[PDB]
Formats: sequence, C-alpha cells, structure tokens
Amino acid sequence: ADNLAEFHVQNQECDSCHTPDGELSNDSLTYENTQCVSCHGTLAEVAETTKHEHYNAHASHFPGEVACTSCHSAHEKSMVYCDSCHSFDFNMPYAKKWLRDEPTIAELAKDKSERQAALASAPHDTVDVVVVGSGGAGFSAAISATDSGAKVILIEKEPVIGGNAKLAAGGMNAAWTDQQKAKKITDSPELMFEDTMKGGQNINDPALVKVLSSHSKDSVDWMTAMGADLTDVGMMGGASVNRAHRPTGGAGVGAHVVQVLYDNAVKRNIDLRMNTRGIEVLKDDKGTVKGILVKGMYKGYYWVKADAVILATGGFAKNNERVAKLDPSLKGFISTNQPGAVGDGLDVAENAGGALKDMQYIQAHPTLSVKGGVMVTEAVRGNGAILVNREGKRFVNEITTRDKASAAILAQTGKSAYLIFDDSVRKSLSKIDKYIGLGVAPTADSLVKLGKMEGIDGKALTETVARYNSLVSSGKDTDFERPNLPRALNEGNYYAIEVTPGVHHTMGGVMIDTKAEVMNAKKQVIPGLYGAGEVTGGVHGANRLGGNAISDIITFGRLAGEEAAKYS
Ligand SMILES: Cc1cc2nc3c(=O)[nH]c(=O)nc-3n(C[C@H](O)[C@H](O)[C@H](O)COP(=O)(O)OP(=O)(O)OC[C@H]3O[C@@H](n4cnc5c(N)ncnc54)[C@H](O)[C@@H]3O)c2cc1C
Ligand code: HEM
Ligand code: HEM
Ligand code: HEM
Ligand code: HEM
Ligand SMILES: C/C(=C\C(=O)O)C(=O)O
Ligand code: NA
Repeated sequence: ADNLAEFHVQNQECDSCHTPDGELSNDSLTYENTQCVSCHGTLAEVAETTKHEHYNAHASHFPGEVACTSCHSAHEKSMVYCDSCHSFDFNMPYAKKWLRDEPTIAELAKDKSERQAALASAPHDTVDVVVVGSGGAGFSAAISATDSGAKVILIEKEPVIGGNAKLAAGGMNAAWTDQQKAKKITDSPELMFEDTMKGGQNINDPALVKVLSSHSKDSVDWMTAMGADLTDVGMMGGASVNRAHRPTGGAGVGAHVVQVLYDNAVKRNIDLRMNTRGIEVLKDDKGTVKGILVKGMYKGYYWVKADAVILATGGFAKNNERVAKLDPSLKGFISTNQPGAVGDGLDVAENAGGALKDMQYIQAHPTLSVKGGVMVTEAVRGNGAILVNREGKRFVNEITTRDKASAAILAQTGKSAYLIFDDSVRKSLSKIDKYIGLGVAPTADSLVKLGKMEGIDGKALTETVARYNSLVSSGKDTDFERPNLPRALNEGNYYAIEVTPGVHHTMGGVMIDTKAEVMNAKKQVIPGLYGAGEVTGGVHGANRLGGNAISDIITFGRLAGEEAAKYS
C-alpha cells in the first residue's frame, strides 16, 4: 500500500475510522483517533510493542495525550514529529522525511476567497475569551479565565500541546517561597527584581519586572495548588541565590508544569482545539476585539465571536531568517526550539494594531549538545559542572549570564567546549540521566581516559579538575570568580558533554502593559487584546535570566486570563 488508509481498507470499511456521514469530527480528529485506539490500544499500550533500549516513538517526554494522527496520517504519507529535533532510527509505516513549510500569515492573504466566505458566515462559536497557544502562558490564561467565570476556547496550531514550555528543564524562578524556606534559602522579590534588571542590562521595563518578581511566589503557590511539585530549588546563571524551582531530584520543570496545566484544563472541561491556527484578530467599528478568524487543518476557516483574545503564541527563535535580520551574529545557528516557534503570533498581533518592542534582543543558550542538537540545561552548571576547552582548561565563570557564556564558548578552539562533571553532580540533577540516555554524555573512570575519548588534553583536564576542586574547598574561584561552588568533581566516574551556543529565546515581541493589555505604537490599549509569555516584549530586556521565562508565562498568562475575564 502507498498509505495507511489503503492498508486498512484491504480488510476494513471506511466507517472503521470514520463517523457515519464521513465528516471529520473536528480539527483535533477526536473521533478518528478514538477509533485507532479502539483497535490498537492507548499510546502507552502501543508503546509496549515499540520499545528500544534508549527511545520509543510512543513513549516520549511530551506531556498530555498525544494523538495518533500527530504522526500517522491516513490518506497520505506522514512525518514523525520527533524528527524535528532528533534522528532516531525509526521505521514508521508510510513515513516521509520531516519538513516543516508552514505558510506565513502574509501568504495566507492568498486565501481571500475562503476567508471572506468564512467571515460572511455565522461565527462557529460564541464565547467570552479565545486563547491562542497551548504553552504555559496559554494554558494558564485559559484556566484563570475559566476560574473567573469566562467561557474559553484554547487553540493550538500544532498537533501536540505545550510549545517550547514542555521542553523547559532548569526551573521556574520565584522568591521568597515556602519551598525556598524549606531548603534554608533566603531570598526576596526585591533581590529577584534587582538580579533581573541587572541581567537584562537595565533595558527591561521595570513595571513589568515588578509584576514578574512580586507575583512569582503566588505563581509557584498557584501551580502547587493545582498539583505541581516545585520543591527542588537550584542555582542558575546571573542569580544571587538559588531560586529556580523544579520537581524533586532535579527533574525537568517544563513537561511537568505543562502536564499539570493540561490535567487542570481537562478537569474544567476547557475546549482545546488542536491543529487550529489563529490567523486574524477581528475588531469592531470602534477598534475593540470582536473575535478571531482561525484555520483548522482539517475543517478549514471559521471564526469565533468573543470579547477578548489572548495571544500566548511564544517566540520566534526557530525562524533563523527572521532572527538573522535582527541579529546577524546568529545567522546559521541551530535552535533549541519546537518547529512551530516562528513568530506567526507576532504577525497576528501587528496586523491587529499591536506594536513590537525589543525585537533585536535575541538570546542564544550557551550549551546545546553538539552531538544531539538539543539544549543541555544550565542546571548542569548550576549544580556544579565546569566548562573546559579542547586544551583541557577552564575559560569562563560557568554561571555568568548567557550572553557572556555564549561568547566565551564561541571564542574557544573549535567554537565549542565541554561540560565536565562527576557522579555527585549527576546524582544531584536527575535531568542529567536524560542526556546520558540520549547518548551525549560519554563517560570514563579517569579524566585522562575521558580526554583521550573526546579530544581534550587529558593531563591538562586532570590538573584542571584538581585545581578547581581545590578552589571549591577553599571557597573562592580566584581563576574566573564564579560566585557559587556547590560541589567538588570527585565522586565516581566523569562525564563530558560537547556544547555550543544555539538560538533559544526572543526577548522582544508585542508591547503590553502591566495588565497584559496589548498597546499600539502610540501606547494606546487595543481593547480586548492581550498578550502573555514569550510573545511579549519588555519583561526580559537585552538578556533573559535562566528560570525567568517559566516564571513569566505562568504569571502573565494567569494575569491575562483574569483581566480578559473581567473585561468580558
Ligand atoms: C528546550 C528549552 C528548554 C527551556 N527551559 C527553560 C527553563 O527551564 N526555564 C525557563 O524559565 N525557560 C525555559 N525555556 C524558555 C521557555 O520554556 C519558553 O520561553 C516558553 O516556552 C515560553 O512559553 P509560552 O507559553 O510563551 O510559549 P510556548 O510554550 O512556546 O507556547 C506557544 C504555543 O503557541 C503556538 N502557536 C503559535 N502561533 C500560533 C497560532 N497562530 N495559532 C495557534 N497556536 C499558535 C505554538 O505552536 C506553541 O505551542 C526553555 C525553552 C526551550 C526551548
Ligand atoms: C474508505 C474507503 C474511506 C473513505 C471513503 C475515506 C474518506 C476520507 C475523506 C474524503 C477524507 C477527507 C475529508 C475532508 O473533509 O478533508 C478523509 C480523511 C481522513 N480519513 Fe478517511 N476514508 C476512508 C478510510 C479511512 C480509514 C480506514 C481511516 C483510518 C485508518 C481513515 C482515517 C482518516 C483520517 C485520520 C483523515 C484525516 C486526514 C488524513 O489523516 O489523511 N479513513 N477520509
Ligand atoms: C487510526 C487512524 C489508526 C492508526 C493511526 C493505525 C495505525 C496502524 C499502523 C501504523 C499499522 C501498521 C500498518 C502496516 O504494517 O503497513 C496498522 C495496522 C493495523 N491496524 Fe490500524 N490504525 C488505525 C485504525 C485502525 C482501526 C480502527 C482498526 C480496527 C478496526 C485497526 C486495525 C489494524 C489491524 C488489524 C492492523 C494489522 C496489524 C495488526 O495489529 O493485526 N487500525 N494500524
Ligand atoms: C496512537 C495511539 C498511535 C497508534 C495507534 C499508533 C500505531 C502504530 C503502529 C501499529 C505501529 C507499528 C508497530 C509495529 O511495528 O508493530 C507504529 C509505529 C510507529 N509509530 Fe505510531 N501510533 C500512534 C501514535 C504515534 C505518534 C504520536 C507518533 C509520533 C510521535 C508515532 C510514530 C511512530 C513511529 C516512529 C513508528 C515506528 C516505530 C519504530 O520503532 O520504528 N506513532 N505506530
Ligand atoms: C517525539 C515524540 C520524541 C521522542 C520519541 C523523543 C525522545 C527523546 C529521548 C529518548 C530523549 C532522551 C531522554 C529521554 O529518554 O527522555 C529525548 C531528549 C530530549 N528531547 Fe526529545 N523526543 C521527541 C521529540 C522532541 C522534540 C520535537 C524536541 C525539540 C523540540 C525534543 C527535545 C528534546 C530535548 C531538549 C531532550 C534533552 C533531555 C531533556 O530535556 O529531557 N524532543 N527525547
Ligand atoms: C533555565 C533555562 C534553560 C535551561 O534549562 O538551561 C531557561 O530559562 O531558558
Ligand atoms: Na519575547
């Protein structure tokens, strides 16, 4: 057979997958996927049959309930979503090579016929608030608006939930939490504010940073109340004290937070629509929001009538063409991002009259795995790892800000460096076991052996770690002035991860005020239009602190949902 449906219909009728009339149920293909599961079992049951030692197409780190049609189309060959970041050895029936080529909002102007017919029709739904994007900000907004009495529709253009938020590793910043106090950490919102402003080169809007710092504990409390574990508190670059909250043992914050938010949305019966892209904010004759035109992948164009639209669409760091026009120094770099993070939400915001700000400030994460492409968390450094160059020497304060760390690594021989750590660091941060599983953390029982394996001078490496451990014992890094020296690298085996910078986060975006209301270039509010999360500008300035994005998206998402509900 040339496709999956052709395979099946050899022994099955059309209505084995389809409704009685043949019509597709909805853009989430809810009915159709229910039929796949009726025969094959749930994703977990299918996973039992597709185990490899270190990976499984049907058992990944993605949170939520991943629809079968995310990867298996019926009447055409289809792509394995995992191939957008990894190259695992897969043999999916009817596969084709991964290629993302999504039309821009501008290109969709060519559907003039189709869009006019939709806008001339009745609204498919009439609700209070539409939230665009199923990352942390969007789920938080949908939940908070729902708890404030609003009827919400939440849309996601991708086949899977969670955006980049589901990938978050190192943690969620907050002060001064019960969780911090339980670990004998002393902090304050004021200190978080000061670190954030300094870290951003004082470009940040201080009113927005005040919301970030002052709301941070409440946001940790809100997540915890919904069932999250934010009890482990680690150090990140550019922080005065440990304030990056994450699950017990140092697991990834993102997949966890997104799973909690998903479960909470499901509990509240929030109307979540996948494969549904927000295209155009609709305004009335006085310039207030009246709804949104969307494009369903399977069902086509339609509009939703609503008082408020919350754009929670994330950043543009995957779009290297757009990135390179704003910061040419990042041209041709790899990205940490999900394949959809291309800035179409900003285009929607600008078309609706929203102004952008701080667009030129784009963060490279200093440590992507050369071997695997993926982000290696800053928490590896925060929990004690060092960086060495090919000459086997330290060359930078490993917990400085990301601008400086990225520059330092790019200045080294080969434009890459190596994270070096031991089993004490490994045992302190369970996320590290994920890199070992990915195959990007080669190991040996001596640094001479590890050095030989990886092309690092083994004698120099050995002496470097001995020297570093001596600085840890004496309490002061006189070589690079690293201010936090949590562990000696002296237990068990040693590990190396080759790392280099990659495009990660876009600090600029739509201009909002402290109530998450979108403003035009004259700083006039667009009534009914809100923005929250990485789609916004002004929170992070010229350089975002590690841990501050998850803080942002929960705080501003929740605020936007409450404000939108009140407005409606
Ligand atoms: C690998 C990785 C690890 C990270 N780790 C951390 C960490 O530990 N701590 C931290 O603070 N930050 C971290 N960050 C940064 C942080 O996770 C991102 O800033 C965060 O994902 C922003 O959340 P968001 O809700 O604004 O957007 P996202 O989570 O990106 O979600 C936006 C969603 O909207 C969608 N969307 C876009 N346009 C449309 C449209 N037109 N219609 C419908 N849907 C649309 C998407 O496809 C996406 O699903 C990390 C980022 C990455 C990539
Ligand atoms: C049986 C011969 C059969 C028919 C007939 C049929 C029709 C059909 C159409 C016309 C569409 C497109 C509808 C639209 O509004 O665009 C469509 C799409 C999907 N189908 Fe189908 N289909 C038949 C068979 C089957 C079988 C056996 C399955 C499940 C294995 C199946 C499933 C799907 C799914 C999923 C879609 C969405 C698009 C896609 O994934 O290709 N169909 N079908
Ligand atoms: C729903 C859209 C759906 C999916 C997805 C799906 C997947 C799937 C694959 C990838 C195969 C292997 C095909 C190949 O080897 O080339 C496969 C095969 C079988 N399926 Fe299936 N399937 C979906 C829908 C359904 C439904 C609704 C049924 C039952 C009515 C069904 C059953 C089967 C059977 C039987 C096979 C052959 C292998 C087996 O498990 O016996 N599928 N399907
Ligand atoms: C949803 C629950 C779902 C079903 C059903 C399904 C079916 C399915 C079958 C039957 C196979 C063949 C297994 C076999 O050889 O016996 C198969 C294989 C792969 N699939 Fe699948 N699949 C479902 C979900 C998904 C999703 C969401 C993805 C992509 C993230 C995906 C992908 C794959 C891949 C890849 C394979 C090949 C696996 C391998 O190890 O080579 N499936 N699926
Ligand atoms: C697609 C559904 C998919 C699969 C399957 C998958 C697997 C996978 C494995 C096996 C690892 C190693 C650690 C583990 O066992 O969980 C791993 C690690 C990372 N992945 Fe992944 N991954 C899938 C999809 C994607 C996509 C599309 C991206 C990029 C947007 C991505 C990213 C990452 C990152 C980052 C890691 C590092 C470890 C971590 O952060 O937990 N994955 N993945
Ligand atoms: C903490 C972060 C990423 C990571 O884990 O290194 C981030 O805030 O982007
Ligand atoms: Na931004």
